[PDB]
Amino acid sequence: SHMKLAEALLRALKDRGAQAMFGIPGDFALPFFKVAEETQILPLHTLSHEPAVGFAADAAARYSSTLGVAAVTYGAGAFNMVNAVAGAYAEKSPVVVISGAPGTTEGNAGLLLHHQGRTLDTQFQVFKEITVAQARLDDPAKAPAEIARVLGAARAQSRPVYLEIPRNMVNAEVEPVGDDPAWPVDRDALAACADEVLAAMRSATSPVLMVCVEVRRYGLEAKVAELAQRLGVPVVTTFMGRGLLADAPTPPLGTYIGVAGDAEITRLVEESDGLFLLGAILSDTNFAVSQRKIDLRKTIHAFDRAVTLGYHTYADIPLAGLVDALLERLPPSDGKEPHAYPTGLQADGEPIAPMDIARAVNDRVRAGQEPLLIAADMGDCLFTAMDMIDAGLMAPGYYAGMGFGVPAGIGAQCVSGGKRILTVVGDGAFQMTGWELGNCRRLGIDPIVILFNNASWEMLRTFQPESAFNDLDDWRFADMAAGMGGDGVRVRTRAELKAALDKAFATRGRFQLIEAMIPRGVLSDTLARFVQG
Amino acid sequence: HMKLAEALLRALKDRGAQAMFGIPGDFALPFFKVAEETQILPLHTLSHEPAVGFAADAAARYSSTLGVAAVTYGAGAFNMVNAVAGAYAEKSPVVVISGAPGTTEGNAGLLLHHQGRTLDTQFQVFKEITVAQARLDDPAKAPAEIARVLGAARAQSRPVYLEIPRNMVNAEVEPVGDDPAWPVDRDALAACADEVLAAMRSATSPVLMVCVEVRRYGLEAKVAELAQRLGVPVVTTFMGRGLLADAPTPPLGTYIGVAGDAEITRLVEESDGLFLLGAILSDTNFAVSQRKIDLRKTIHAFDRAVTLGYHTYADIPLAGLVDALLERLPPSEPHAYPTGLQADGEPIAPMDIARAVNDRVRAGQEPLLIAADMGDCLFTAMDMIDAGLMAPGYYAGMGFGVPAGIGAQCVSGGKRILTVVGDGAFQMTGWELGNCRRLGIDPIVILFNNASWEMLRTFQPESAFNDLDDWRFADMAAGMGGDGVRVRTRAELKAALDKAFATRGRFQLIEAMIPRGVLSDTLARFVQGQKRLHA
Amino acid sequence: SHMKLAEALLRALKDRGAQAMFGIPGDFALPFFKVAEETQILPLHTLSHEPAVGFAADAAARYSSTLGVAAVTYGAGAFNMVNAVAGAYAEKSPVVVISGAPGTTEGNAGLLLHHQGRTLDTQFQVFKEITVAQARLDDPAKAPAEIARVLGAARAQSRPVYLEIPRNMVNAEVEPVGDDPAWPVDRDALAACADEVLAAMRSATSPVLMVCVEVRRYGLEAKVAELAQRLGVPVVTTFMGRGLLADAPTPPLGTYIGVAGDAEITRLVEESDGLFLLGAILSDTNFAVSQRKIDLRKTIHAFDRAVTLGYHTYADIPLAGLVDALLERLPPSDGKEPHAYPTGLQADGEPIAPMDIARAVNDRVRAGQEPLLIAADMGDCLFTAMDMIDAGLMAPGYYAGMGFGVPAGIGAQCVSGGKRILTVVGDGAFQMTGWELGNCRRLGIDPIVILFNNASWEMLRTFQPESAFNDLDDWRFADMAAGMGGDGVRVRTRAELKAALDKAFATRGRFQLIEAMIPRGVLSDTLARFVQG
Ligand SMILES: Cc1ncc(Cc2csc(CCOP(=O)(O)OP(=O)(O)O)c2C)c(N)n1
Ligand SMILES: Cc1ncc(Cc2csc(CCOP(=O)(O)OP(=O)(O)O)c2C)c(N)n1
Ligand SMILES: Cc1ncc(Cc2csc(CCOP(=O)(O)OP(=O)(O)O)c2C)c(N)n1
Ligand SMILES: O=C(O)C(=O)CCCc1ccccc1
Ligand SMILES: O=C(O)C(=O)CCCc1ccccc1
Ligand SMILES: O=C(O)C(=O)CCCc1ccccc1
Ligand SMILES: O=C(O)C(=O)CCCc1ccccc1
Ligand SMILES: O=C(O)C(=O)CCCc1ccccc1
Ligand SMILES: O=C(O)C(=O)CCCc1ccccc1
Ligand SMILES: [Mg+2]
Ligand SMILES: [Mg+2]
Ligand SMILES: [Mg+2]
Repeated sequence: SHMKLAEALLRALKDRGAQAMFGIPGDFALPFFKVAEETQILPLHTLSHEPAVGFAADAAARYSSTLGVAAVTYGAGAFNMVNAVAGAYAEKSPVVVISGAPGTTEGNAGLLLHHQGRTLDTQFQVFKEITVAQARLDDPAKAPAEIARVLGAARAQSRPVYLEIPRNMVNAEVEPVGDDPAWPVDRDALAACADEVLAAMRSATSPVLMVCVEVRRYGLEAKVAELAQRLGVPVVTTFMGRGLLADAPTPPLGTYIGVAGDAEITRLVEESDGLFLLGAILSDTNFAVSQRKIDLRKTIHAFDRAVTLGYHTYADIPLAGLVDALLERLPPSDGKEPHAYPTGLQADGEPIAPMDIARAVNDRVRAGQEPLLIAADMGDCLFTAMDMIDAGLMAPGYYAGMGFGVPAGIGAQCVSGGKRILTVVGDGAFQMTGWELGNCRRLGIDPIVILFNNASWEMLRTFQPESAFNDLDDWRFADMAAGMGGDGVRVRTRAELKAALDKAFATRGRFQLIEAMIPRGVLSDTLARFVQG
Repeated sequence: HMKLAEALLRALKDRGAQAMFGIPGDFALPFFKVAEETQILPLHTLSHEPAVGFAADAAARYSSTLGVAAVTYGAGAFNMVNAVAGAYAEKSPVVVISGAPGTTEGNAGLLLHHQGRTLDTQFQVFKEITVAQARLDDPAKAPAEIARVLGAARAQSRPVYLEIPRNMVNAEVEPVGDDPAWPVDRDALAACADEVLAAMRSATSPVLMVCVEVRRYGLEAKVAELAQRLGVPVVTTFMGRGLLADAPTPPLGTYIGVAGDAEITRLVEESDGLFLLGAILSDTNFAVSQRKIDLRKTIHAFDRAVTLGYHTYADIPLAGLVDALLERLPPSEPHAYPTGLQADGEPIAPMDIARAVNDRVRAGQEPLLIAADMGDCLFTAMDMIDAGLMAPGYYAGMGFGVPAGIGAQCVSGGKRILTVVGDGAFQMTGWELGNCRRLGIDPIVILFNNASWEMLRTFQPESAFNDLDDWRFADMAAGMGGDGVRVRTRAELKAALDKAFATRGRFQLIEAMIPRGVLSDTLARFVQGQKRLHA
Repeated sequence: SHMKLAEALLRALKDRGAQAMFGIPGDFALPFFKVAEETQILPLHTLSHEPAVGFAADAAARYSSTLGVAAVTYGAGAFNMVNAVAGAYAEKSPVVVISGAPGTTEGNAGLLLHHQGRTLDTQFQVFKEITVAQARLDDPAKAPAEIARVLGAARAQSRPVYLEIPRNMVNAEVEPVGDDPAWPVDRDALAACADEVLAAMRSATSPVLMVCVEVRRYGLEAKVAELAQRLGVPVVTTFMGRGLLADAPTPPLGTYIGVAGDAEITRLVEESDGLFLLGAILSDTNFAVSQRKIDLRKTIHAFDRAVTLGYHTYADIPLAGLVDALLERLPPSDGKEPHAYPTGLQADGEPIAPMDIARAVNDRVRAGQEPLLIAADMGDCLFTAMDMIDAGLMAPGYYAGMGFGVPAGIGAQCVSGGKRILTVVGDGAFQMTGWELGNCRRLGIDPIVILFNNASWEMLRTFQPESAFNDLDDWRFADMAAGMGGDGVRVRTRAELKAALDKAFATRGRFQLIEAMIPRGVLSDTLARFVQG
């Protein structure tokens, strides 16, 4: 039994948990989008600009701890997604990039083809720098094995992969795609590693379990919550890891942000003699903000299929394998006070400050509203989100690339089964990708978006306030919402903010944009310290 | 300031280099002129480039320092790729210095003799067989580049490549300073040593297995001391034959699995504390099976790393680990050598040669360092008493033997070298002996002549191509300035060896006629083991 | 119908004209040598050291204008042939390098394998720098096509190629090797090129046809002799091209060597307004010796499948295609005096000088002896050979790598069908590879070798006479000849030289080594000028 290549790929993706395919077509990709649309194997969602295709697919992958799918056309499409994919690579999100391409017999007539780079292979070379595996599906006989190998790499390494499909191969007959190639694990090495880790955590006086991205990438949040419970150790997330263990009976104590975070959490972390960095990205965003210099060599670090502690490394140790191995050595368990969330918004005629937004959101939850998953862009919106009650959070906490927010909220809500997403984004970032909200009506989603409008690239002003180029105009985003099919309202007072948030939650059917005017110079408590240090 | 070429020679001497082996060519004449005129390093010329590399390799192994091989562009350098690949494989810091076109040559629309596809082709090839490279085409950066490159050769103990454009030889530069420092984390080192020491003390039958890095980094005395303080026996790998030759308590023997002494093999393979010190994990050192060694259960220190208990400590120099272990330790039945050569009218077998050599040592002769080529000559040397031994026990490239013996004796301050080599290998590089007179050396060379590539016959006896002609090597010795004698009986063998040892001034070639089909038991069992492995 | 891979390769080589296979085995190459020996598809000739395997195969390829074959083992064998292959690449000789290698399943047991470089692929990477095409025959299904592609490249480009054969693939079943892939030629471009070339040669007042290596590499000597005849133009060879058109009714006028060659030939060449460089290597050895600077841009240059003239280039123009195209535009023809050969040896008690050797050889030919093909090493032996009457000549006239001589003479005589080869070589070069003569008895050849013994690397002394490292000992090569199965005689007087040469020609059955003692400082007329300028 054979099937068409494109159909075999779509089915292989669905078999691996992909829930949708985001994309923007082009002539080279038309045959492929046709198969996607007509077969309906994966729900096809189009967007306006490719960066959003990349971010939405990344968000979908983060939301479901599975493969995200982003389909584009040759050159103009793919090169326009390099930044979003570089970001997914950095934050370990398995985005499957599928690009259309000239057919295997094209480009031999002495003519250059629209969308090609210096050579026809230039695009492939560029994507090799931002993906962990690649394949040009130009040989039907090899396609099934290549798809399995590439998709297998994305799942094992939890990073983007690249598939280039010559258009004349879309309907080529192939055999069904088999299973991912297996990645061997030495059981004796895993046993030794787990034994050493457990002994180190057990000998520490003040052990701390610090969770980061891989914990959700490999679907280990529940097991890790159980591990901490069994070890009797507190859990704190890294900055990038904000949003992890949101459903654990015992939530993490808080998020470590060094001099910019809660003093007690910072103290617990930096003075720990048993700091277990579980699935952590060793980024400046997660650790350069330390008050006391943190000797990374004295921590236990599990990441990228390896575990390092005691100045040595155990290679080929999958995080899931380690977590299971530790749980197997721990009997079931037969507590520090968590960092308090800002609450008590004063809904009066006073101006809006970032913390007021955090209080407004937290107050509704405390009043009975089930928290919403939060999608944050990079800016003070993210540093503010750090003080918000969430049902998970996705943000570019390491790559720090702006534009992520609105498209991520869109991608997440496309696969959320009816659950609304709360998006926080600044005016700078909204000018980049907030416009994608114009697609909500067709996609059938109604995210609530809180836009922090300080008519400025404020994070940059804070870094270098003397400069004038960080000044932005006052765009009337709420006024422009209607043009995009959503409900927009500009709020200037804390009372208007509270009222706005209430109506947005009471109004489904279309995206709700709450444009919160914030004076320049007014920051979140977290961001101030992050720079004031 | 000083001339770039002189600055490099002084930098080499500063690091212990003792000589410069080489063959000139037009692109290298200016460099060879500086070397000859400054006399910073004695300049020894040979006949063919493979020998230049082998000799430089041997000198480096002999003094645990840098070896120096100078050649000309293309025809010189490419002809040394094999010797350098072998030095890389066997961790010998050979500094390859090649002449090259001047920085302003090759721009008149003409291809230059000796160039590869492009002028940079040679450089690209050498990147594959060296750990560091530099084209000294900028006087201002030359001192620092020389320091970086020579520093890498010392730290990694592997060959490096220096390409010197002709017009830069006499360019003015500042003196060369010290090697860049390779930082070592003291906390990591302490933890590494603590784990290793604990593992060795926990074992009921610990074994110290020494290999090349032990000599490369000048650690033989310290390792011998280490074995004594730990109270553990020392055995060498096949490649490591010759190590700890003058230790108060020499190694018990050399591990060769099914091909070596059964007691040594049992000790190694049954050990629950096998410490592979500076060991190359090659098929030659370990595939000689018997009982599969789980390498993951050993302690392996090699290439500036230490692996045990399924994990690795990076950036841990072997020397640092040995010193760290000694700092944690308070001060605190050898395999017999075959003897009794029967000086009679029977034919000569490989073992008879080992008995002849060993009998002399037991009679009072201080052992000589042995230089061996690849062939049954090496497997036979495993049973000889030596004052050290150098052989291509891993790379296994033929031609190493004679040139290595020559290179070693050039830097041995008077000590004579014994070389063992087969007829096949001698046909490749034995001719370099014609350089002995000019070099002022007189090595003793025992040529195993069976008119055959016998090791290959053993692997595939049905083939006719392993049958070689009978070359009269002893008869050709005079033409090269040496004394040769062909021997066929054990009695002639004994007489020739005594005569050779009692005759200085000219190399002594003893051509021992060994019958085809006659091979050392070690080689026979080695090959039989290999055949079953790949069955 | 299928056959074993090794057998298919050997047959593919024979189908392309290969006449023998030179090699030295090793364990990784044993299975392959077994097939070669037992099938006898290609006569198998072994040598002592790999450099000779490379040189002999190169010489065989030059001798028959076909593929040469050199078989070695992994690492120790192959890396030992890099220099000879670099030389074949430089002088455009299609040497097929076949190396044994570990089987496809070896090297996965945690152990390094004897003969490997840094990695198992290190050797392959190195050979890519000195060959025009490569293939590891590790896939039976692809092997036939890969062999055809690689062998096809060697023949089209006339340069070495590399084939790596994992030992477990030697007897793998494969389909027979098909034809070489075709290399397209634009007929309109060839027509335009030929028309322009013909017009330029026709408009020149003093046109000259200068032949070089490609003329024999592509078997065009006879057609090129006819072309010169039809154009009515004199032919001169480049230095590298010495030996070309040896059988043409009208031999070339001589060999161009600038200030070091004949003044009249140098004048004709450098003052030519129609200099056609046919198949020429633009090397310093061929043109840096010019008295008057030669503006290469004003010549017509056909080489590497292209033709350049009038400041422009015609790509993809095969030399054979151009020669045929020119002949097609020239009607059959319905003469300058050649450079005279040195003759009249005075066979007395005087000492030997290089020119005396040239006179001795030339005198026997003039007296009735059919000239012999000459194999020359690099040294004054080559500069002397420039004045010898030959039936072709092979020498490293561009790469200039020593060691070429004896092995080249050996390789050539192995495929010469009984014709003896005359080899000229210096003491320096003989110390490197002259020992290969010990194989003559088993190979069944009896070359005549004239060894120029000046106990010195004289060419280098001439370049820098103040140095002492160019001094060599006096090796008794004639005395060592017997040990190698040949007849050696040392000659010191011109009378002994003449006598020696006569006996050597009268003695077949074993190689004849005539060791001619030459005082240091005594050079060929050609070499002196080559430096004295
Ligand atoms: C794609 C990209 N281009 C530029 C930048 C550099 C940047 C980091 S933060 C910032 C200003 C963001 O202004 P915004 O109004 O969105 O939020 P806020 O600072 O709180 O006022 C910029 C331009 C990044 N990170 N990504
Ligand atoms: C440069 C190179 N080319 C080929 C080979 C392959 C080989 C390994 S063993 C052997 C035969 C050696 O014959 P020899 O007479 O020297 O000693 P013996 O076997 O005891 O009779 C060959 C050709 C190697 N290792 N290196
Ligand atoms: C493989 C290689 N290594 C070094 C060199 C450099 C060289 C070019 S010419 C020469 C001296 C040759 O002495 P020979 O006795 O053979 O003939 P003659 O000069 O007339 O006395 C050398 C060393 C080359 N070209 N190739
Ligand atoms: O579809 C796309 O991606 C395009 O940009 C269309 C560009 C127009 C176009 C140019 C050349 C051939 C076919 C179409
Ligand atoms: O990957 C990120 O963006 C993070 O902040 C880690 C938490 C991700 C996340 C948690 C819960 C639901 C969806 C996503
Ligand atoms: O010295 C060497 O290495 C040689 O090969 C000499 C080749 C002769 C030579 C050719 C072109 C320029 C200069 C010299
Ligand atoms: O490197 C080799 O070839 C070995 O066999 C290891 C021992 C080397 C060696 C020991 C003693 C003196 C000189 C050299
Ligand atoms: O045959 C060759 O090329 C050799 O060098 C033989 C080296 C000895 C050898 C080592 C490891 C496995 C099998 C044999
Ligand atoms: O390729 C070379 O070495 C040359 O000198 C060109 C002539 C080659 C050559 C001519 C005649 C018979 C055999 C070979
Ligand atoms: Mg802003
Ligand atoms: Mg032999
Ligand atoms: Mg000479």
